Order: sequence, then structure tokens, then C-alpha cells
Amino acid sequence: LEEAPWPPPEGAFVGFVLSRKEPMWADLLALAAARGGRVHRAPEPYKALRDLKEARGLLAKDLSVLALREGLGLPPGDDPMLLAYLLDPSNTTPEGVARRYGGEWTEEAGERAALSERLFANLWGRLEGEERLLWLYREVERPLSAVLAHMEATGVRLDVAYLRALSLEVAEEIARLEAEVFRLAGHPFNLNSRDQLERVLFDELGLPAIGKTEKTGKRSTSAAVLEALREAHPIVEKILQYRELTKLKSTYIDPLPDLIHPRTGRLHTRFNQTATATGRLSSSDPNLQNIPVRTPLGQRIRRAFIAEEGWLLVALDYSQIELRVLAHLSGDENLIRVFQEGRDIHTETASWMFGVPREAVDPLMRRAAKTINFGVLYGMSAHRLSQELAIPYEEAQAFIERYFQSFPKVRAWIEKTLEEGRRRGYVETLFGRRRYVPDLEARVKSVREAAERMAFNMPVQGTAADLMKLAMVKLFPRLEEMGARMLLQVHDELVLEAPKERAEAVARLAKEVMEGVYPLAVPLEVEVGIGEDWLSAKE
DNA sequence: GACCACGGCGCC
DNA sequence: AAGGCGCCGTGGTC
Ligand SMILES: CC1(C)C=C(C#Cc2cn([C@H]3C[C@H](O)[C@@H](COP(=O)(O)OP(=O)(O)OP(=O)(O)O)O3)c(=O)[nH]c2=O)C(C)(C)N1O
Ligand SMILES: [Mg+2]
Ligand SMILES: [Mg+2]
Repeated sequence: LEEAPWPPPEGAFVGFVLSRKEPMWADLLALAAARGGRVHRAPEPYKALRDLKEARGLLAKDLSVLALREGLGLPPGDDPMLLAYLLDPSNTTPEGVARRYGGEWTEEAGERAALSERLFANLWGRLEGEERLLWLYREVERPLSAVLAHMEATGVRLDVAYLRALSLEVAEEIARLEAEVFRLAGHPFNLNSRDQLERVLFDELGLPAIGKTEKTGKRSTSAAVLEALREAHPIVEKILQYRELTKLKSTYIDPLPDLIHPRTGRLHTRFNQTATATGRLSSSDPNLQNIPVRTPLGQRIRRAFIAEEGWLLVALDYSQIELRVLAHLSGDENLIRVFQEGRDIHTETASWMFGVPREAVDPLMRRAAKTINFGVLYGMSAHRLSQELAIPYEEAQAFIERYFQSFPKVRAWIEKTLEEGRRRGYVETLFGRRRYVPDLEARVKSVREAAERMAFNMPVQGTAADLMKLAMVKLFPRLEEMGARMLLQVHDELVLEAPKERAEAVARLAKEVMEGVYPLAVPLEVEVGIGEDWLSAKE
């Protein structure tokens, strides 16, 4: 409350105002610090950064990232957002956390510093009692924020000249597709407008509508509808292709080259640390956790992500991670037995599906099986199965049934997990990360059963996220020792960059750290690839 | 301009 | 009604 001259005493909390939300791109407008009942406003923010030992307060990682951009090794420390998010993962914004735990998120640095201190006191008290949440804070989230700050500030190289050239190629293909669509429709229209497309497909052409949209009840034109309609009229396939090319061009090919930072010549995402219900990170501005890889054009975009000249990318991927976690949480003996004997479930399902042997399973088979074991696992109705393979029932009941007959303890674990969630109001990961799911007790079946699929999924997806975050915290100092860089995390994958002659040693070490992160009832196995670009590194 | 809801869709 | 995200264009408001 009392104005004191900059600089603040050790241990102060910082408030700061940025000209924009992305710290790699922002001007530091103001900087203050609060300790006891004094607030210190720095006359020259940038200068003032130099006097700090660490960035401590709301959104600390943001300031640390900016400091790193200016060549200061200023790490983030305590952040009330991380405390709030461990207490309840619905705590995602400083606005929400302040309203809930005792202040108001304003636009003034001194008020943000004082808010940071107050909220930290109140949240610390709430979190002190909780051994496992405290453990997650001090051993996972708080150090992870320093790791993320360095990843953000470091960035990842992009082959711009390559993408500009790809843009023109795809633009000309898009022209061929839309002209062909307009010819079949008998007139031009805005093919990007799904309202205009709806009228053309179902009113002008005689195509049958298959589904309706959720909020406004229009006849849907989604890929799923179109796919069911593909053999009904030639325009449909053209539209599917048009949709793919314009999606990839508008979201990746065109924007990415314009996001290259002028000082680094790289792409700098944001790793949002308090943004998901399950404990996963999210990525934005740009999102680098959803770069294409599935289709041919998608792979071509993936190739644009490259190593520094003289370095290589190293991509590490936990194998069947959520199934391994499921084996451990449930203690199902058959499941555990599959991984203990180095077997592959996705492969075996692909086998089963395509009428093929284990030894023969195109990777496209596997990828198809992947979202089927996960789909089924997480409450996919026998119904929607029908429209993944073919004719039910008992072809779908007995598929979802054989699935659970194989691993009976899983059903038990699910019911057990739901029951505890109803009584306690929350579920939790292996490490005690929790998610409150109040709708487990809803008296409307569709709402309640949606709640249930969210609830029993969280311990599985959340444990895998705990495991990866813990692996990042352990791995990071080893990397800097070896002169390598951690660049990206994509949920259960890590992408590193290393000097060519160190690349294999780094891969090898990183793989071992990730597999031994926290021994379970089943081994964790990590596939690793090395390449000059992200695509070739994932093999 | 900036923002919104919606439908749609990229990845894990 | 598989789970978890963030981003895009359209159509419209302000
Ligand atoms: C876009 C792309 C390529 C990605 C897809 C997906 C997905 C999905 C991923 N996951 C969850 C569960 C997973 O454990 C964890 C990580 O998932 P992957 O690494 O892709 O699998 P996994 O590690 O099991 O096996 P590998 O041995 O790595 O192969 O995240 C899901 O719950 N649903 C999915 O559809 C599908 C198949 C839809 N795709 O076409
Ligand atoms: Mg994986
Ligand atoms: Mg993966």
C-alpha cells in the first residue's frame, strides 16, 4: 500500500503490464513489486528487470520469457496461478482466480504485484495441507515453468521459403477444385460458407441430409456427412479435397511464415500451464501441438519444421502411453501382461480389423485402430462404432465386448473410479492431480453420462501428462549439460534439437530419462527418431 | 477495426 | 453421445 523506491527487497512479488499477451512479442510497459505492505514501481521497467533474482507472482513465466528474450537469465518462481490450478483445474485465468481467492485483476503493475502477494498467501494456506498437491507443485509444476520459459524463448526454426512456394502450389490446386465444384453446382458461390454449401447440396442438388448441427440445427456439411455422401454425387469428393487444402493453407501454410520473430528467426509458441481440465499443457499463438502429419499435404507442412544449420531434431514419443497407464491404474493382469511381453495392442486391433495377420499391418491400419481402442475405451457408443467399421450389432457390441472381456479389471476400475468421484466430487491421477466433476450426480442421463466419460478419462490422460511433465523436469538440466535444447512438447512427445555429432548421444540419454521417469507395473517404452526436419525425425 | 457464436477441423 | 485442446472463415453485432 505504501510507495517505496525501486528496487524491492528480495522475495517480493512482481506485477507487470505488457503491450500484448505474447511475451516474446510484447513491450514491457510497467513493472512493480510488492512485499509486506510496500509496493515498488520501477521508473524504467527494462532496467528494473536487471535487479531481480527471479520472477515471482501471477504469470511469472510470461515475464521470465520476456527477460530471456532480452538476454537475462531470469527464471520464474512461485506463481499463484499454479497453486490455484492444482487446487482446481477450472482455475485457468488470473481474472477468475482473483475473483475467487481475493482480489481483482486490473491493468496496473503495482496492483498486480500486490494482488500476486495476497493471492499467494491465501492459496498457499489452502494448498499447504494437501501433501500430494504440494508435491506436484514443488516437484513438477514450479520447476516445469522454468523449463517452459526456456522452450518458449528458444523457439523452433521454420523453412519459410519452402512454405511460400508450397502456398502457391496449393493455391492453384484450390482453384482447380473450386472451379470444378462450381461447374457441378451449375454456378459459383462462396465455398467457404457452410450455409451456402448446405443450400447447394441439400436444396439445389437432391442430396439427402444425414445429420443436424448442435446449436442452430442446420443440416450439417461436416467431413463425416460428406464421407457418407461421397458416392452419391461427384461434387462431394471435390468438396472434401477443397476442405482439406483450404484448412491446411489458411491455418498453417499462410500464417506460420508471418509469425517468425525478427531477432531469432524462429517460431515461438506459448505453453499454457493452467489451461486444461486434465493436467495437459496447451499450446497457442501459434498452436504448435496441432501441426499436420496425417495426409500427404500435411506431411509436406510438417517438413517445414527444421533444425538449426549443423544441428538435428530429435523426436521422442511414449509408445501406447495411455494404455500403459491404464494397465497400471487398473491393475488388469492381461493388459499388464501385454506390455510386459513387449506386445502391441493397436497393431493387434488393426490386425483384427483389416482381416490381416499380425506380421502385416500397414501403418495406416494401425492409425485407424488407434482411435478405435481409445474410442471404445472412452465410451464410444456401440452405435458410432457401426460407422467406423461396418454392420453391427454384435459386430459392434461384441467388439466393444470382446474388448472388455479381454481386460475385465478395466471395467471394474472405471466403475470404482466413478463411484469415488460421486462421493468425493472429484477424480485424480496417479499423483493426486484432481478434477472436480459435479455432473456425476446429474439427474439427466445424457448430462450425467457425459460427465462420467470426462471423469474416468481424466486419471488416464492426466497421469500420462504428469509423467511427461516429470520427464521434462528431469531431462532439462541433463540437456543443457550436453549443449542440447528442448524445443516442443506435444502431450506424449518431446522434440529436442542437438548438434549433429551429439544427436545420437542426446537421443539415447533422453530416451532413458523418459522411460525411467517413474516405474510402473508395466514398462514405459519410448520411440525415438533423428532427422533434419520434424517429419523425418518422427521416421 | 475488434469481438462473438457457430460449425468445422488440425493434433495428441 | 469416446476424452483433451486451439484456430479458421462466415455471418453478424458494436
Ligand atoms: C492425428 C493422429 C495421427 C493422432 C491420432 C490420435 C490420437 C489420440 C490420442 N489419444 C491419447 C491416447 C494416446 O495414448 C495419447 C497419445 O496418442 P498417440 O501417441 O497418437 O497414440 P499412442 O501413444 O497410444 O500409440 P503410439 O505407440 O504412440 O503410436 O493421447 C486419444 O485419447 N485419442 C486419440 O485419438 C489419430 C490416430 C486420430 N491420428 O490420425
Ligand atoms: Mg505415443
Ligand atoms: Mg505422438
